[PDB]
Amino acid sequence: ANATVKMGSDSGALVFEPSTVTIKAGEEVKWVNNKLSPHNIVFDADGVPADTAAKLSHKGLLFAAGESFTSTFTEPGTYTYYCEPHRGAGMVGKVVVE
Amino acid sequence: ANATVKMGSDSGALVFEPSTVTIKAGEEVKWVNNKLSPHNIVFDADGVPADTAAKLSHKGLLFAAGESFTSTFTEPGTYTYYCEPHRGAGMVGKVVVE
Ligand SMILES: [Cu+2]
Ligand SMILES: [Cu+2]
Repeated sequence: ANATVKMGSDSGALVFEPSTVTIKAGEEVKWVNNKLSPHNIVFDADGVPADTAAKLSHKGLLFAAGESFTSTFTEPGTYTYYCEPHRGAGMVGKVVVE
Repeated sequence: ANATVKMGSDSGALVFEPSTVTIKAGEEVKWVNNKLSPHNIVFDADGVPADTAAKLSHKGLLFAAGESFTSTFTEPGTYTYYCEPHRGAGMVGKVVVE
């Protein structure tokens, strides 16, 4: 089903919650800015086509709570991503499209 | 309701079809690359906050048919936009959020 991922947990941690989501090809994932802004979504290119990873990324930073970004995943695969400003804190995620 | 806008008409014209869509605040619009690529979505900032217009834009160019971009409009207003490479051809659109 379509998935919603919180950027910054309710418990106040620099994480994507849930960190791993599984969807069906053709579905979308919406990231909603929650706590400890700012955040962004950058997909790494290992295991998936470099250009697809780029098209799925949203490099602009989100500041206000409730702001969101949506990406539609039409091709099956394992897409790992991260929040640039919080990479050191380990704010990483994964989307499995089947 | 959620709206889908074709970038490049079935009749083979450099236009957004439908050029004007009306949605309810909170809903989203999905632009799907159809014909005469490439295309992108850039919202102009007159009548709406400059930063909101930027957050709604998708500057990257789409080439393959079926590729898409999604933007969620949570704030009411009239958002006019255009396709950068086809501005001269008059490829412009409008989203009315109520
Ligand atoms: Cu972050
Ligand atoms: Cu165009």
